Amino acid sequence: QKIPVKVVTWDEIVSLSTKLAEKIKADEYNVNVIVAIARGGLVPARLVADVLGVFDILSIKIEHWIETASHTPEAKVKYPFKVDLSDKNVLIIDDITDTGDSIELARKYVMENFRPTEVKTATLQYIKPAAKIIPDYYAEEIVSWAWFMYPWNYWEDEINLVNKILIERKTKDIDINELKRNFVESYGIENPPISLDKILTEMKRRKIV
Amino acid sequence: QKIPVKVVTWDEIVSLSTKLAEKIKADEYNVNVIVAIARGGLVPARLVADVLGVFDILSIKIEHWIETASHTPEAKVKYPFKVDLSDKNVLIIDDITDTGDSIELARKYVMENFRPTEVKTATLQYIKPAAKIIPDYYAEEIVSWAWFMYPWNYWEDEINLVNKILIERKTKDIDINELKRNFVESYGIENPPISLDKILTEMKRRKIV
Ligand SMILES: Nc1ncnc2c1ncn2[C@@H]1O[C@H](COP(=O)(O)O)[C@@H](O)[C@H]1O
Ligand SMILES: Nc1ncnc2c1ncn2[C@@H]1O[C@H](COP(=O)(O)O)[C@@H](O)[C@H]1O
Repeated sequence: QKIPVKVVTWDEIVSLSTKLAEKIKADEYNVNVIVAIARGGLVPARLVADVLGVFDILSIKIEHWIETASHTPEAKVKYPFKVDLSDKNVLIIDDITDTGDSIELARKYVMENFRPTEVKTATLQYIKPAAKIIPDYYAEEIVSWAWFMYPWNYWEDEINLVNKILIERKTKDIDINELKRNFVESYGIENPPISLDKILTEMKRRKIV
Repeated sequence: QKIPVKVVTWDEIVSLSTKLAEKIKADEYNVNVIVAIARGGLVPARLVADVLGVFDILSIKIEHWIETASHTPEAKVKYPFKVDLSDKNVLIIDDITDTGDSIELARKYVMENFRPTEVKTATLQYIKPAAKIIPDYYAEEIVSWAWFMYPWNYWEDEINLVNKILIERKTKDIDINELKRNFVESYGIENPPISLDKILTEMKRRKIV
């Protein structure tokens, strides 16, 4: 019931993305086109592009589905489309490789539908114990699984982290102090980036509570 | 020869994106799909999506061309594609509306090729004196033109700001000191986010110097 959670700051993001870009520079892979995996790869993609000097960024939206009986995970491109990337070197970027299902799909999808000269993959982080596929480049290796709460994800993650606590209440009333307490107890965050009261207001607006 | 330049921080970006999202909430425009304009709108798009709770983000790459004799500006979609967005409300996002050429193209392109039920435009900033087109939503109105140096653009902008000084030199100069001095004199930046020596090394790697 405890989930190890790490709050990632903008500075750490900048540091990771820059470190990622440096590895690509040092490998002298000449990138013409970045394909960001939406939504997680949008920010890292922009930052890496700034460091490497890439002007062409495209994105594909990859969904993550779980079959509720079998619990089978499946990644899936939504709003799929084709463009002609022949004669381009492509770099695919995402935030973090966990199982590697997303980058595996992205690579396969790009090879088949964009037809680049060459394709490489890159993520800010990479979880060694969990990854079936390892990205060509990564800034930081993670040897112990944890949920990484990125600065572009603060609202969404907190909304979910709060909901995982609320769905075990046993009282259709919501006590905020109890909530804050459980947040510290379950996740180890005493000062969430977004105050839990704002989260609750937004959860109501979204009809989650 | 002096260019007014404002260095925008991550916190200001967060503040702007959140303020932008709040306007959209208050207007009760129910967004199904965000179309980010690459590259400038990628980050703001992600952040606004986090605040509003939007899961579907697509992007289109808009280029900005100038004809060198006539000086005619033209915005252009690169790697154009079509997807079916019928029955969706779309929000198009970019960093800043200057002339409004980009959002005008984006809106026209999205209406014609994605065919959404409805399309609105949004930028973090909006320059009143320059904009032919005004976005449906903006976080901050600017009444006096300035170059906004965004945190996802620090390398690129500094590379250009340095180049604009170097292309008036004297004789293949070096000296990180005169450069730094001119930077302060021309732009008013005493501490660039990226150190100028860092920029120079990267300029050589890119064969700009
Ligand atoms: N440990 C984690 N922390 C934060 N985000 C994650 C984590 N694992 C997976 N994700 C998200 O899930 C997506 C898919 O990762 P994967 O399991 O490699 O397909 C990534 O793009 C991340 O946005
Ligand atoms: N004053 C400015 N500061 C920073 N970026 C700008 C500025 N004006 C234009 N841009 C960039 O140029 C693009 C086109 O703006 P527009 O002139 O409205 O077509 C925007 O997406 C910005 O990324």
